[PDB]
Amino acid sequence: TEVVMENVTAFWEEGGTPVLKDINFKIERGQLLAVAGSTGAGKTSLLMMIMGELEPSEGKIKHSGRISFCSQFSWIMPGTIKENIIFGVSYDEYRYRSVIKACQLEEDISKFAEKDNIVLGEGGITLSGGQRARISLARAVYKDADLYLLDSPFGYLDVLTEKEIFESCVCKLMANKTRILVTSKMEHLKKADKILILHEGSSYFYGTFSELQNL
Ligand SMILES: Nc1ccn([C@@H]2O[C@H](COP(=O)(O)OP(=O)(O)OP(=O)(O)O)[C@@H](O)[C@H]2O)c(=O)n1
Ligand SMILES: [Mg+2]
Repeated sequence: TEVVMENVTAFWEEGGTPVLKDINFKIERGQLLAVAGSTGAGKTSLLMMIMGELEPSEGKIKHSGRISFCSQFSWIMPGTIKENIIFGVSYDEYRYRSVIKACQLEEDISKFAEKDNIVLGEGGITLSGGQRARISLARAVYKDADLYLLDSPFGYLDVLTEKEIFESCVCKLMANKTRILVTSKMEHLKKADKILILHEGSSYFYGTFSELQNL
């Protein structure tokens, strides 16, 4: 067992309404959990509990090891595209290349005269929303970790590009890794080992896509 929540209830504000209520799930090592639900349902808050920024008022939580987190809000720091993706981690050519390929960034990078040394975040290039999202995803995936927390990482991408990168990056490149993906897309829920649908803090559904189909 790699990540467990058992009867978890939590509050952002003392005496407030709970942001998560009686949440239950289990992820085995190397599995994929999809976390879905409407705005404000508590999906990012769930990831924050795993990262220790939100403590449970009821229930138990299990997780161990290093975390790599991809925010739903893409970001860039001043530096090259290579520096933004490696972001202080040791460099390896093969690992870097495999990530940028899985994230479709090789096409973008190949069009620049400076290639991977193009400078971002310093007033030169203005990246599109989808470029910034794929760079942010690549940064999180390049980091070596035991658990990957990918919070709606496909912002600004069209549905086919999102499908392709879900398959090449989250399913293929990351096949051996424990992953929690916040996402609402049907194919992602179908390919996940488990699905957790949140609604106003509560567990709307927890199980497999197959079990939901059977209902
Ligand atoms: N520091 C915080 C973070 C969140 N919240 C509240 O906790 C609820 C859930 O927030 P969040 O987990 O961020 O919702 P998401 O499910 O991630 O919504 P979205 O899809 O829009 O990202 C919201 O009512 C939000 O106002 C809060 O009070 N204080
Ligand atoms: Mg969120």
